[PDB]
Amino acid sequence: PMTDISMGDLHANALLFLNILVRQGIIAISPENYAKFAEIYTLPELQADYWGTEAPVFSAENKQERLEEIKKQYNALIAQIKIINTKKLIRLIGDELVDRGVIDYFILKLLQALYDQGADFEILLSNHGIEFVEACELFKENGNKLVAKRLGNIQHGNSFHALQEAIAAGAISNEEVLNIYHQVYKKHLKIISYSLDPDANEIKVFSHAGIGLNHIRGLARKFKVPYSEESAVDLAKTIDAINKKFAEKASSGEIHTLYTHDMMYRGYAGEHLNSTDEVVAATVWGREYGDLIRTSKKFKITFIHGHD
Repeated sequence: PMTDISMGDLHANALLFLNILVRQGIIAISPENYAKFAEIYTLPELQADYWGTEAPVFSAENKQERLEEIKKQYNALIAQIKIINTKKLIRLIGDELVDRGVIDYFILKLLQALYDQGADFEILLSNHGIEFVEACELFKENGNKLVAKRLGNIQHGNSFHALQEAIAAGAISNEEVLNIYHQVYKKHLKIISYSLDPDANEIKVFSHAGIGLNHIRGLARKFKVPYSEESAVDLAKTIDAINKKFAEKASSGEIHTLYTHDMMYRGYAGEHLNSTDEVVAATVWGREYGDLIRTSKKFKITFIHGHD
């Protein structure tokens, strides 16, 4: 009923996420419940780098009790949030999980409420989000635990560490997290996305990091779909095909097969990722994939992405 919502990198800040959803007319929440939400979000016992590296709650003898009381009240607030706009599209440019914010549980519950009440949203694949994907996809492999040791070496994921510790303390269940992963999170994931104006032969391409047409061509090759750039409409059709193949990988629990960990170390380090098999790593890290192509004579394009 207005322009698409495009959110910057949230860094797992659930209150920032809430604020945008309220200010953009997606959700209604009372002022008193908003204040309760902000209070829970900034509880000293949940803040890392406050009295130690760890949030105080995780060194407390009664950590389970503390976390249970926070969790039940948090979920009571979620249950009082109403989605009031199901037509406005919400695009998350990424970093909604596994990042500097307090705990991934908070944004996971928000995503679940958005989905359950019919909001339209999409999540652009990021290096942070990919660690959550891998942890969930390899849950059984890792002995029924959410872990991602090698990916955790290249980025700070306080909010995911807090999730792991809360699960270890018995306050949050693997089954709840995994249900949200499979039922909510993974089917709203896109590698790249777009807004298309067919009459103007113009397209806006959205991605977590800086890419060009060369990345999209590499992705079409990686997923074995035809690449066409004969028009803005044709490029949109190509992007649809790329995301359809990606969703099949999401469904089979095989997103983690689209990269190797050496690609992610070199991605973090800032290197070129020019080999065809590295194109997913090159896209999420915004690294060189051959010559960067940002103009076509056959249509107008603007690229929209986050920064670092």
